[PDB]
Amino acid sequence: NPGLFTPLQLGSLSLPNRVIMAPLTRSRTPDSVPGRLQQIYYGQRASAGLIISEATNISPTARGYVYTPGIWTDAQEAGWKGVVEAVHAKGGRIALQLWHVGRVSHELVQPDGQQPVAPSALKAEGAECFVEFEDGTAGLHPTSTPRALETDEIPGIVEDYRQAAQRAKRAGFDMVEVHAAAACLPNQFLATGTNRRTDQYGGSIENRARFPLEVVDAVAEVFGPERVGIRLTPFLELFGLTDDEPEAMAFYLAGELDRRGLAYLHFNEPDITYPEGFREQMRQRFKGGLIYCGNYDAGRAQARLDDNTADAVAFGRPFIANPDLPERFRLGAALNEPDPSTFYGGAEVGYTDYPFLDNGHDRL
Amino acid sequence: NPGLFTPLQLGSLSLPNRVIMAPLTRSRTPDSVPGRLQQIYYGQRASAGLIISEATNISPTARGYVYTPGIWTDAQEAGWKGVVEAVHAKGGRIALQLWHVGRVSHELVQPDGQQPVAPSALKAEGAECFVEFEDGTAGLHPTSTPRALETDEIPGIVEDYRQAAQRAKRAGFDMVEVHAAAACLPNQFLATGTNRRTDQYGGSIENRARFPLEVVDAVAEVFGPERVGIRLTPFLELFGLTDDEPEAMAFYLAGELDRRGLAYLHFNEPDITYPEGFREQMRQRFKGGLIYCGNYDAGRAQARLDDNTADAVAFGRPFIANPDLPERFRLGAALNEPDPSTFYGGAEVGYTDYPFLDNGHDRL
Ligand SMILES: Cc1cc2nc3c(=O)[nH]c(=O)nc-3n(C[C@H](O)[C@H](O)[C@H](O)COP(=O)(O)O)c2cc1C
Ligand SMILES: Cc1cc2nc3c(=O)[nH]c(=O)nc-3n(C[C@H](O)[C@H](O)[C@H](O)COP(=O)(O)O)c2cc1C
Repeated sequence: NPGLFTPLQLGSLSLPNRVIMAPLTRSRTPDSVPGRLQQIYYGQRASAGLIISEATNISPTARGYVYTPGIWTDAQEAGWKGVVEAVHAKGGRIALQLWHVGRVSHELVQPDGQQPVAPSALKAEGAECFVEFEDGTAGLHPTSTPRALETDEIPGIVEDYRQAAQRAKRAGFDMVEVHAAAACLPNQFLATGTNRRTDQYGGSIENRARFPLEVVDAVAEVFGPERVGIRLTPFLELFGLTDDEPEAMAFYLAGELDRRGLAYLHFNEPDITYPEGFREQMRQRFKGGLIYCGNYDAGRAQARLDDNTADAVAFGRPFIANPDLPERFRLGAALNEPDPSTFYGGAEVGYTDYPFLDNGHDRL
Repeated sequence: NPGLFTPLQLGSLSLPNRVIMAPLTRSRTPDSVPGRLQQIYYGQRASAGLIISEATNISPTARGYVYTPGIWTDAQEAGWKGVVEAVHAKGGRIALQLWHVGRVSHELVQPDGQQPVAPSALKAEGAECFVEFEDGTAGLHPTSTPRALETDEIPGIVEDYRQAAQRAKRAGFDMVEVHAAAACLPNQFLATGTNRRTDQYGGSIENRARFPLEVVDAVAEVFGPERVGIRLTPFLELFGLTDDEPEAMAFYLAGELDRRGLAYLHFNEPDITYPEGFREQMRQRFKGGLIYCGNYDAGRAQARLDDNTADAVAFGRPFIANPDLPERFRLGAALNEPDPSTFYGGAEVGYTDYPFLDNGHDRL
């Protein structure tokens, strides 16, 4: 009968509470190197049961959005190490979210103007990425038509994830999260709509899943599976992705990742809603941690614990606006209101400046 | 090559950092029930790798000091549960320190004026406990002459610790620490000076250690050994205790507790100093966590990590005066100065009112 403040063993990691900070792209790293301002932003949120970092680009070609950080250079790794240490000195745990955008990119953000890469040469209809124009301004821009990866290029990409996991382990991260949730290369392999491949990487369920499962095994060699998670979005159809088989692939990956001993599966929820029985099935097929995310508040999060369908619940926008979110839940204190207009880009304002509760005792 | 901000697996508990909050009696619980003021005090220090609580009395007769909390009633357990939840909502881990004062007590603090209990009927020469006089004032007062426990009373005491561990597990504590360090019944059994027993609880090393090892096994049945620690003070001779064999008993207990799979041994240091080779021997005899405490600062704590003689270091007085101690170490920021005159008794002043660093961004 766990509450929100009942510690959870997530793989081999002890969490103090079940109020997780969702991965949140904030685009505050113009040079893609995290710095003192990240140390502050993540430090302020160190009370989270776990922090899952903003999506971080594993390579130059991995990028669809400028001002987002990387984990492919020595200078990036040292910046992240500064952030990780600061999360640790404030008592928290942080997982790095490993990102490849796939076809949700554009030649303008790509290095040397390279074409975006994907399972199949299909443009994401109506999708925008975020671009810095030649004149130094920046903005949303349509994604271009990608090239299909050659069957022989797939290992190089798996190696990019492996090497991002190696920099993560060295920088001190508690865990890694494979992003397969949205505007990402592994979800493109997974869905029928975006994957029209005829090599062993397309066709069947087992073929569509092979590339994502290799990425997972690659990062689990570095962290151990008991320190790896994955984010999935079955039933979602964002950035022009469509899928005919979201339930069967969810069941297959759950069984596959369950054998592997993965720490957790993390679902970003539909609200094209889940079928009845879906949550109960996931709980039976996967014995590790199940994290759900999508418009939760304290009572709805409790209900999923009571249901025995989640072990923990992640929160996005409320953690943007409340650095001491878990404490606000404990007290039933009113939440600060998020300001969508500073979600992305800029610097301290709408970032490190939403305030903590005043308990009447704490002094700075 | 761990630093102070390198996570540590302490038994089956993940710690974010190696800066531990030492157990600190503060005597702020007049009715012995923790309340909102403890929620605040321990919450403010939730960034500690682990918090070890003020010594808590396992029973009415366990007490030598008034205004210190207990863990023998339903109302005490609920107060502690409030504190533990608040530590969890601020992202920390807390261990309850289980206390029996033994002969460091007095009929005035005892219930119904009962004699203090001990291994042997020997007064602690020159020792003072803290007493509430009939007129409602309170102060230091000489300890009285205890009675020797009957051989048949020892299990009742072991059961008191077991039942305090059961209330601890139910209240949500991450771990328990057996206090055997100072002004406590298990250290009195251990030392030659205080233990002149001729039953199986005195004479040999193996007899002097039997009662303390039963307390440990009793609390390990409730928590699992991988969630239990013990605090020891070899070489110390406080509150009139003397010991002829501190090194041999330390080596014996280390081997005994090592077989048992205990999470950690926690030493409160001499400065009658340690023999050369003592730290290196402990490291070889005991494979779990070794915590040392006694006038540490950041650099001396680092040196013990570099030595491979400690896994973590605890801090007392600096955690009284600095709720964000680990962050101060990270930055090399100046520490607040402790005020010894509000170490004990009173309420918020010298308790919840030493301030955090101001980073220029955090707002209340
Ligand atoms: C500002 C913004 C940025 C986000 N960035 C990411 C991202 O980096 N990676 C990801 O997997 N999801 C991202 N998401 C989705 C969130 O992780 C979260 O799932 C979403 O906000 C829904 O949960 P919420 O209702 O509690 O905010 C983002 C959402 C928002 C609002
Ligand atoms: C205010 C005060 C209260 C203490 N209370 C306890 C106690 O409850 N239990 C215990 O084992 N040690 C207690 N100690 C010893 C501390 O846990 C710590 O070992 C001691 O202060 C030395 O470390 P330091 O130099 O960093 O403060 C106390 C020390 C002080 C200063």
